[PDB]
Amino acid sequence: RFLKVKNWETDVVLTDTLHLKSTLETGCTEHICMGSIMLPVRTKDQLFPLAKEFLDQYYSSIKRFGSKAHMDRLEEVNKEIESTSTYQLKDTELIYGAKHAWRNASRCVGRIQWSKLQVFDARDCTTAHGMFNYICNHVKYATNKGNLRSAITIFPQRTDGKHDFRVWNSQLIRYAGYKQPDGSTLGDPANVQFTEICIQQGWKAPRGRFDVLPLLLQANGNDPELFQIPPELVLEVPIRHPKFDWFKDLGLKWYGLPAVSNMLLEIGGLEFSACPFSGWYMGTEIGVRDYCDNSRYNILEEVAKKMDLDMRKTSSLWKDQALVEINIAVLYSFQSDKVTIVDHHSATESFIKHMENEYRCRGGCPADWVWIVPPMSGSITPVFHQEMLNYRLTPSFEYQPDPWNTHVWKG
Amino acid sequence: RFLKVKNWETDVVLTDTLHLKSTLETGCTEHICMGSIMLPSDVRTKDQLFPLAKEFLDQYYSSIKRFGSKAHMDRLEEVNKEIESTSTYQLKDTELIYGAKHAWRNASRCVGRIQWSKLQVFDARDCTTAHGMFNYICNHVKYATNKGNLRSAITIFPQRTDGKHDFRVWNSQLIRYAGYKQPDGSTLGDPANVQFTEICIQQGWKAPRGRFDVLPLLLQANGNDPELFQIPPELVLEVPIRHPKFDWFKDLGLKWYGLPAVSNMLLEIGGLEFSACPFSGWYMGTEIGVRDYCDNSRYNILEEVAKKMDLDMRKTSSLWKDQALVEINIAVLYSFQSDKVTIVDHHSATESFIKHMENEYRCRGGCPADWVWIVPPMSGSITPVFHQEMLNYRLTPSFEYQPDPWNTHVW
Ligand code: HEM
Ligand code: HEM
Ligand SMILES: Cc1cc(N)nc2cc(-c3ccc(OCc4ccccn4)c(CN)c3)ccc12
Ligand SMILES: Cc1cc(N)nc2cc(-c3ccc(OCc4ccccn4)c(CN)c3)ccc12
Ligand SMILES: C[C@H](O)[C@H](O)[C@H]1CNc2nc(N)[nH]c(=O)c2N1
Ligand SMILES: C[C@H](O)[C@H](O)[C@H]1CNc2nc(N)[nH]c(=O)c2N1
Ligand SMILES: [Zn+2]
Repeated sequence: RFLKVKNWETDVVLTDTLHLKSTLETGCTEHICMGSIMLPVRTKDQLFPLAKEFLDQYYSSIKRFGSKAHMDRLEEVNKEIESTSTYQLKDTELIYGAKHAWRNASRCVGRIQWSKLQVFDARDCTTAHGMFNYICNHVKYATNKGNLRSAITIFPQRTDGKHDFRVWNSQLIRYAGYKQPDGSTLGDPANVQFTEICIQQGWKAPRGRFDVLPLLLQANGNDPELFQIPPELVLEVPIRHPKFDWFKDLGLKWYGLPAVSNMLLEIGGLEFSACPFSGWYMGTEIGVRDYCDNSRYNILEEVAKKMDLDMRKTSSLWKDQALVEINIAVLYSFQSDKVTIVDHHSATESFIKHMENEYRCRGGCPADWVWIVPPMSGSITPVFHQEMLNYRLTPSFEYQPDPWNTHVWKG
Repeated sequence: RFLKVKNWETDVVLTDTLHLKSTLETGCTEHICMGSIMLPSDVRTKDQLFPLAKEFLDQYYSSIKRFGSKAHMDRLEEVNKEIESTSTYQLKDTELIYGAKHAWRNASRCVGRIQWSKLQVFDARDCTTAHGMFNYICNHVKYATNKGNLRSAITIFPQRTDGKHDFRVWNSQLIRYAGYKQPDGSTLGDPANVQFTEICIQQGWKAPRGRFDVLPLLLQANGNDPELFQIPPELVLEVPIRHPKFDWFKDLGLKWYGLPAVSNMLLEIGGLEFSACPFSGWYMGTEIGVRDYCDNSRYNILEEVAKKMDLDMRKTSSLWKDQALVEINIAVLYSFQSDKVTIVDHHSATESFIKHMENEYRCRGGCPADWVWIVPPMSGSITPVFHQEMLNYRLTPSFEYQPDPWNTHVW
């Protein structure tokens, strides 16, 4: 059963067979589309089919499907599951799985890069201090003095769900947020709740507008522990504008390394609850969302004010005009400091080339239009005009609840 | 099964029950989301028609608070007898107006629906000829235009009978600009209308072969060959496009028309199919300034505008496209406002839609909404609709797509 997607700007039509390999559910039905909904322990009963499916995919990809090595590995995993109730991936399988979870991430526009992921095996880690060390090395490797390198660090898998490894931070590097008694917020409003937890755990907050949060790390189900990333490892970029000299005086900076640390990596039915991964920024993530969301730093006002635009009526498009300038400044600053960044024109064009290649070589590329189209200038990027099919493939990155809502405190 | 939608900027959560009354299908399944597919998809037989009529009359009589009343049961019986007899049935004027207003109310891709109950419905079911169609359409255009104070309207021509006697407006909009492919290979005028512009010429029309030539109407009554008519120019309100800061802007020679009037859709009420039902409102500025002017497959003016602005067009990371895009859309709103022609900017329209959504959830239990179409094609995330989860589902009465008549017409 073939399915076609059309690019309405170029009339290129692509045919998707890969969706037939899709198992998990989308949230949609024949009668409702949940395409804009943000968020729509395993027993050995269901674990071996998940392992077998993954291992068939793995051995197919290495052109050894049905081989003796393939059949012996299936045997070995089968015996390990009934004996021990779980199983361990080989290093080769772990690397394959992590790369393919990125390849399958339908909301990620950066997937042309999926095969160049640096995978750090942290499954021998046992303590929060051990986690801190692995994360420091990840941050140093990925940052590479501004020449950013994609990487993932994979901590031990879930066992009984009572011994999880978790990074309580949503990203490895993020700025604190403080609610003031007068109702205003200092710093990043998105991080107020997590900041409060850190402070309660003993963090001494400097209470500034761009304070790097401490790492809050949980090993083996124990209470989490606070660690401060060495500041020499945290690369930051002061934001200035190439024509507007007053822009630097707004006091803005951002960190160079985007490293998401709250998602769950699923490979062959195994669940890796701590698996921070990092690449590099698309400019709009900072310039549109981080700076200009009303619920974030929300700087459209001051920027438009210092630009002296007509702010009395929205039909002057003063918001749109300040938005472009802020995003110019983000890109200019990162390029000037030689820190890797990509603009949304380049990134969406690369994605279209990636997508067509995946249709040719793989039979499809699952893609979430709602997330792939950039949050400014949508229709002047090529993905806007591109029809896309969204479906769930494994290996995958999944959401998981924030640990402070489920953790059982040891005290 | 009583679904919730969250606004992530305001944490406002609405509960949707209206979707459980959904009739038709979305194109999605639990295995695949087709939310970004443009078109996800002979007469009604005697059996299919009556349930459709019953469902519609049930909701009509509920709306006037006469569900289960004398008049309700009598109308149910009356239509029931007429279908058994004539194999179709005729709507009363009151039901026709209700059906048209609720087709708009149910149009999940329309951001302008806060206005849905203030629709002027012109009953043209007594029409028999293309000359008569032309007359009704001129009256529509003049009424809707209202010397620049635009008024929403629909004109409804006779309903499909056996599919051989169809009324159709061959134009996609009542007012659109011609498109000609040039000798050197480029395109003069509107490329989206090149095929239609040539059906008009290859049928009788003689073209000024300019850049903004108003197309003639191609009107089909009762299944006959369509006929060409020129709309009186005094009835076509146009706006010369200038910029409030850039005096060279007028030298680009751009204009657009004031009246957006879609004429190629099919209106479904109680199973009856109205294949000719042109409807009109007023423009959101981005429809002209982002899509009509800046799509690469349309007038595609971004290069020339940025050149006159002397922006650095050598790299995409200068965001020269984004900067020009904003200025172009500033000029469109400025020109319409200057000439006192109704227009709405994308900030005002999306704020109105959020208010409408709240109204519909409160008074009706929900509002079907297609995020992919509701979010404007520029500055997406600084409009409130970007952060609003939406549920998309199909309610009837409805506007539907239908094939272009030249691919169908028994010529
Ligand atoms: C290399 C450059 C990369 C770029 C430019 C990039 C870009 C993006 C962007 C812009 C988003 C949308 C997020 C948002 O708007 O908040 C996203 C989502 C995502 N990225 Fe990438 N990314 C990159 C690398 C990676 C890597 C290395 C991984 C994992 C190994 C990854 C996994 C994901 C996932 C799983 C999502 C979706 C999260 C969800 O489902 O909600 N990305 N990416
Ligand atoms: C009064 C001001 C109105 C505004 C500002 C408005 C705005 C819009 C916009 C921006 C779109 C997206 C279409 C595109 O991007 O090409 C749209 C779609 C649509 N509008 Fe409205 N509209 C208005 C009135 C109306 C009226 C009066 C009707 C019918 C009586 C209507 C029915 C529709 C339909 C049926 C669609 C698309 C449905 C589809 O493609 O499936 N609109 N509208
Ligand atoms: C490796 C990499 C590079 C790069 N440039 N960007 C990346 C963005 C993400 C990513 C994913 C999901 C997100 O969603 C938050 C949410 C979801 C649901 C509900 C509420 N909030 C966010 C927002 N922080 C970011 C992940 C990795 C990235
Ligand atoms: C009343 C009113 C006012 C207003 N301001 N804008 C309106 C826009 C539309 C409307 C809907 C669907 C469309 O379809 C795109 C398409 C789909 C599939 C294939 C090709 N193209 C188009 C463009 N043709 C326009 C309808 C009514 C409007
Ligand atoms: C409600 C809506 O789904 C939500 O705001 C989404 C829209 N698209 C997005 N797209 C990206 N890339 N990132 C986001 O956070 C969101 N948020
Ligand atoms: C491929 C994609 O579905 C297509 O480009 C859609 C996307 N969103 C849109 N949104 C609106 N309002 N109008 C459109 O024509 C489109 N086109
Ligand atoms: Zn869907």
